[PDB]
Amino acid sequence: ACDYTCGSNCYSSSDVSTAQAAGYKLHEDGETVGSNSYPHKYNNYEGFDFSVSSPYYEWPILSSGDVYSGGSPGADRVVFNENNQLAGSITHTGASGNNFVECT
Ligand SMILES: Nc1nc2c(ncn2[C@@H]2O[C@H](CO)[C@@H](O)[C@H]2OP(=O)(O)O)c(=O)[nH]1
Ligand SMILES: [Ca+2]
Repeated sequence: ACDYTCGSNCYSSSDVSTAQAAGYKLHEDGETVGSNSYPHKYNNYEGFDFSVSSPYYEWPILSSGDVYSGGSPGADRVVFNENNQLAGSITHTGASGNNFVECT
């Protein structure tokens, strides 16, 4: 079973932690990869009720299992704060426009 179901995609905590660990390293180092400059600040326009505190940063989590290193970011993202705490997994899949919804 999936710990997080992003529409069609299936993720386990292991996928979540591994992807977060890559986004936080880049964040701490002040570097970014890809056209959308990842990772970047997640303003939370949606107004999700995260249990960890801001600021939040979003980073692509991939269905392939590979860690994001450029190219298409897909539709899924892991949101984590300054302390390297996971806020949750979200996705563009099932949401209008460029909005997000949390993963099942
Ligand atoms: N929907 C949404 N987009 C955000 C948020 N914070 C930053 N963004 C960025 O704002 C722009 C319009 O949604 C996009 O560039 C999006 O980045 P991503 O597309 O990389 O998620 C947020 O909280 N919600
Ligand atoms: Ca997996």
